[PDB]
Amino acid sequence: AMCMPCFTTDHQMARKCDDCCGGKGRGKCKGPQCLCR
Repeated sequence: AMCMPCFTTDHQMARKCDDCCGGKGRGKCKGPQCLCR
């Protein structure tokens, strides 16, 4: 499912999740999974 992991230890996890998912607002960190909308 996940584009990539979300690690809380990575303070830029939301930026990285958006990058994975194509840009601003496109990725959500849901616990340990980055999910694209």
